This record gives sequence, structure tokens and C-alpha cells, in this order.
Amino acid sequence: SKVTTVVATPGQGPDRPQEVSYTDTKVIGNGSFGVVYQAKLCDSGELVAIKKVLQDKRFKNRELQIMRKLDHCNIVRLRYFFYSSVYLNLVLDYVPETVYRVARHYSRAKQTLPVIYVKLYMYQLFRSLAYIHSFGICHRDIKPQNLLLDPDTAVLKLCDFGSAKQLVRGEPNVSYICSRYYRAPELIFGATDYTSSIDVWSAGCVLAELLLGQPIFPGDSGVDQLVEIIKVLGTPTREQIREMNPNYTEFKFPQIKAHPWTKVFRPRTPPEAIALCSRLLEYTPTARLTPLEACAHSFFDELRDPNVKLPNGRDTPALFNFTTQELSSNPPLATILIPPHAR
Amino acid sequence: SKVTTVVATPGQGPDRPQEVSYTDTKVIGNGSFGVVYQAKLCDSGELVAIKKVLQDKRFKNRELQIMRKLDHCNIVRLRYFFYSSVYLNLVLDYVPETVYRVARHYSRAKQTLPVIYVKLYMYQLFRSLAYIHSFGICHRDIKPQNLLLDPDTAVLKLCDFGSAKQLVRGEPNVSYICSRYYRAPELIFGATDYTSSIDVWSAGCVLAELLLGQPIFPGDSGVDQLVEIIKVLGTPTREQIREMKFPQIKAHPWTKVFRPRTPPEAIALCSRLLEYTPTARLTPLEACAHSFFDELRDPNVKLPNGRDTPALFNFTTQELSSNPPLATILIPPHARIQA
Ligand SMILES: O=C1Nc2ccccc2/C1=C1/Nc2ccccc2/C1=N\O
Ligand SMILES: O=C1Nc2ccccc2/C1=C1/Nc2ccccc2/C1=N\O
Repeated sequence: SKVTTVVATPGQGPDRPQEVSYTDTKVIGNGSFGVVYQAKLCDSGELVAIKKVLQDKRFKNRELQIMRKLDHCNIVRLRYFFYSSVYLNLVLDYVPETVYRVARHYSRAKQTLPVIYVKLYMYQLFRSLAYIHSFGICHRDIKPQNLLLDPDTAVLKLCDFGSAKQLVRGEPNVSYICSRYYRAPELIFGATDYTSSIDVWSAGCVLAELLLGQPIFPGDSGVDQLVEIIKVLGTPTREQIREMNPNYTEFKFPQIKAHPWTKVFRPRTPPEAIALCSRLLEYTPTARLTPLEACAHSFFDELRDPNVKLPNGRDTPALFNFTTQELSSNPPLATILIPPHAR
Repeated sequence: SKVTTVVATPGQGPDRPQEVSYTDTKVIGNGSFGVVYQAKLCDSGELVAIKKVLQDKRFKNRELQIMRKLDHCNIVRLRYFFYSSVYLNLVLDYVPETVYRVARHYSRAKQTLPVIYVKLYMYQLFRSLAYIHSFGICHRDIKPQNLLLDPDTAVLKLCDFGSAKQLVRGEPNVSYICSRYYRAPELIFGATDYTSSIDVWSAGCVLAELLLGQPIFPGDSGVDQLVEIIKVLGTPTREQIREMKFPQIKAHPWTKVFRPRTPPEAIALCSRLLEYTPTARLTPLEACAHSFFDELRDPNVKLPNGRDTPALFNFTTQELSSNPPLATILIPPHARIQA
């Protein structure tokens, strides 16, 4: 078949390009950004994904700059990058499924994702967030379609850093990032001074969705979304509104009082799952758990049990190889995060 | 069959309570706002819609206050309102179809609505907007699901004033109103000083959608939406952004957007509605006067089913107030013939 050879620059290390050959190209994803292809490396026979985007030569691609610095087991790895035509081509790890597709399979089969997988996937997402956040980097587009999954190993990898940005105190950021159902209230209210905790709200929406079988805060307009949020969290206090967006414009919302979180999910739902959701989906941004505190939550204790296994009989992926960087926001959590048996 | 009798206040006359009895109730629409039912009046056997929403005792319902003052052939009429349980119930005209349902029928059959209907529906939507805007009222949620249609008469009625508000110069307004695909760029950018022209952008999105067979500016995030907009309008100039980090793609020949044989006037109207600079967009009245609607002003025009078109020229002074001289185009010669 058609073999393409290019001279590409390695994602990490010194800037020393090498000839790379690949074949068996085919589309696997789209979006406004550009196209994602699957390809096979002639050398190793390995499958990789190539994300191709139009690049204005007069400026540095921000996604590329962020990817060159990331190195984590729960984030898709940038293997190489090269230019063609002008297009920037990001050669990344290929993962065969997404949380989006898997949840949809269960959904239209009238089944819910077994909790052991909800635990595994969410724990790995929080690890990836603790890592990028320790560098001040906010993903800003956490949603099921951006959570890659390997069906057999149960490994999850965060992808698509096209909206990612280092958030700096006092510097304004656009409020129009983040996909519909996963946007934190402060973004809906138009704040430009938000923090990385908007990713935590997004992660809480994904957890709730996996437990429920459908999005927890749907709506075609910001108003409709806020109504679904109010039905569950109750009406925001004047103080809470202040904390979300210092410059709120003022709207009249029907004063509704908190709907018992336990009344939200089906009866069999683990109580720890519900408590974690309530600590993630909070109006006050600073009141939400940090990613690391989420990883340490009791909902994930089963993952720390010495004898846990995947339903397919294999062992769980690596869950405890935390680095100092990863733990930097709160070192003492290591006593919970790294169980007695792990190494 | 269960019959409900309530004592209700008339939509607009003097406050003379009336006894209203209805039956055969069923949900025809839902939403975060409140449920809309269809019901049958016992006496005349006529169908009506009942929109029921929770009513706080802190404020009087804004949709209710706005609808008590509206009277127009292209806006659904508030007949009565009454409270129950506390719920506010608005009794309104019933229309059997929506642009949303009609467009979906054609779309999933790989066809587009015949252009004569695009003309009729869009013209009537622009008339309804010229009317509410002449009172400074902005709908703020123009979308296919809020455009009611009568299949046989081709009459269109604007509905759902749950987001509507009188916009006053210098007063801030929330930027989180309006549905996803139909939001003006300035709302996506978070402006709180927008004008009624956000309804015009929304109307342009509906026209483009009816011509195309699918939404013209889809996207799950504001960023994705802006990229689809830029692909068509080109990159906003610094000045345009002011009036309201993306790749500098240029101006896309709107002609490349629609299928071959799409009327050139349809394309020109779309380009004058979907403009970055809000003040640069046509006003509703100017849109009605656009050449894309000339066929509706032809003395011999008929609906495909053979019936005559609905009333299109009975403009009032209020309706024309934003630009009286347009009447020389809006009211065709044959519509001025003496009785
Ligand atoms: O394996 C992958 N590596 C990536 C790196 C960056 C962006 C996407 C991907 C990607 C993807 N893998 C998929 C498997 C099934 C359906 C969609 C995708 C996808 N993308 O839609
Ligand atoms: O006939 C109507 N009068 C209304 C007044 C206010 C709000 C809605 C309506 C309304 C509606 N008519 C419909 C016909 C088919 C599907 C949905 C609707 C609907 N609404 O979804």
C-alpha cells in the first residue's frame, strides 16, 4: 500500500528529527480543529494517531507547545510532529475507544457501566488533571469524547489539548470554551477570572453521567442548563453567585431548594459515588475537591485493594506510580494514594 | 371524559372574569421553563395550548406581562390566564406544527423545503420581530422550535416569550440566553450590552438552515461555533470584534455554501443578516422589504395547495414606526386598491 515517509521531530528530548515511515491511513475523528487519522508505523508495526491542523506559520501552535512538555501514563503521548502541505501533524498514541462510545453502548443496551469501570476511568482522569494542574495548565474541554480508553487494559488517556491554557492569576480568559453540558456555572455566567477548578466541575459531570446513563445537566441554552443545575443544587445564594462571577449581571431565578442528591441516582448507586459527586459539583469553585483529593476519595478505595482485578481477569493498570510533581499540591495525600502493598 | 372549569382573566380586554371549561389534555411540549399542553374547549370544541409554569410570589411573571400587551397576527395570542395548584397557566392559540418538525421531516427524507415556503415563513417571522422590536422588546430565543406553523394556511406564529425582555440602553443583560446554534457572535463573546439585533442573527440562522437542510453554525462549544462562523464570514477584523486567537481564514463565497440553483436573492439576504457588526445587520422591516420576498408581493401569487397567501400587507403605524418610508415597498400597489 501507499507508504509515506517524512522527517519528523521527536515529541520529547532534544530537537533532533528522524526519518519516519507510515502506512494504512484512515480517518477516525473530525471536529472544527481538523482531522485525526490512524496510521501504522512501518518500523514497529505500531498503530498511531495523526492529528492534522492548518498552521499559520507566523505563530507557535499552543497545543504542540503544551504537548511537548507532558509526560504522564494517563495522557496521550506526543510521539512526533512534522509539517506538510501548511499543516502541523501531531503523531500521537492511538487508543481504540472513548468513554463517549462505551457509555453509549451501555446506554442503548439499557445497561449501566459496571461501577468498577466508573471507578477506574474516573480515578485515571483525576490523576491526569492533578498532573496538568500542577503545571498551572487547565484543559478547558473535559468531556466523554476526549477520554480515550483501552477496552482490554482499562487504561484511560486524556486527549485533545486544543483548548488547553496555562491560567495565570489576574489574567483574563475567554468564557466560551468547554462543551455544552460540561461547563461550570461560572463559565455559563460569563466569568473571565475562572481557575482550573472548571475541569473539576466537568469531571463531576462525566461521573454523574456514567452513573445516570445520560447527561446530568442538559439544555440548549445557558438558561436551560442553569435550571437543571438549580433543580439539583438548589438556588445559588447571593454569595455563591459572587464567587462564580464577580461581575454578574443579575437574572431572576425561581428559588428552589436543594434536591436530595441521593434522590438523583438509581437506588442501587453506591453512596460513596453520590458523596463524591456532591463534592465535585459545588457552586463555589474553591469549595470543590482538587483532582488529588478526588483520587484519595473513598469512592476509589476498591482500586487500592491488593486483590482487585479487572472483570476480564487481567490486573488493573498502574495506579500508584505517583511522582513528586504529581503530588506537589498536597504531599501528605501520598499516605492514602500509595497503598501499603504497592510499589 | 374529565372536564375542567376555571375562572380566568381575559388576555387583554377589561378585567371581566370568564368561566372556561376544557378537556382532552395532553403534553405537546416540555422544557426547563414549564410544560405546554394542548386542550379542547368544551363549548366550541376548539383546540388551545396551555403553558403552565411555577409562579413565584416575589415577582409578577415577565412572560405574562409582555404577552398581555401584544396583539399581532404572527404572534400566538394570550386568550386567558389563571392560577392553580402555585402555577400560572397561560391559555394560548394552538398551532399544529413547528418549523423544527417540518424541517426535520424534509431533512431526514433528503429534501429541502420548497422555496416558496421559506419565503412565506421567514417573511412572517420578520414581521413578528418588527412588531415586538418597535416596543423595544427582544425575544432572545429565536429558533425553529419556537416558530409555529399551520400546514394548510401557511401562517407562522412566533411563540414562547419566556426569555423576552425590554432592552434599555445602558442597562446590562445576561449573555447566557438563546439556544446554541442560533446565538449571535456577540453573545458567544459574552457581551451584556447587546441589542435586539441578536434576534435578527437568529432569524438569519433559521433561514440558512431551511435553505441548507441542516444548522449552518453547529458546534458543542462556543469555540467550535465561532470556527464554523469564521469559515463562512471570514476572520473578524479587530474593529468588528470591538463592536461585538482564531486561525485567520478568509471570506467564504456564500455561493459555495448552498446547493446549486439556490436563489441568489436568498444568499444575499443571508449575508445581510449574518454580519459580525450588529448595527450592520438589516432591521426586521428592512428584511421584509428585501428582494428575496418580491414574489410574495406579486398580485397573482398562490400557495401550492391553490389557496391564497395569508394576509401579508396589513401593516400598522406601530409596525412601520422604525422606518415609515418602507411602506412604499412593503404595501404593493394592488394592496392599495380602493374598496
Ligand atoms: O487514538 C487516538 N489518539 C488521539 C490523539 C488526539 C486526538 C484524538 C485521538 C484518538 C482517537 N481514538 C479514537 C477511537 C475511537 C473513536 C474516536 C477516536 C479518537 N479521536 O476521535
Ligand atoms: O400550538 C402551540 N401554542 C403554543 C403557545 C406557547 C408555546 C408553545 C405552543 C404550541 C405548540 N404547538 C405545537 C405543535 C406541534 C409540536 C409542538 C408544539 C408546541 N409547542 O411545543
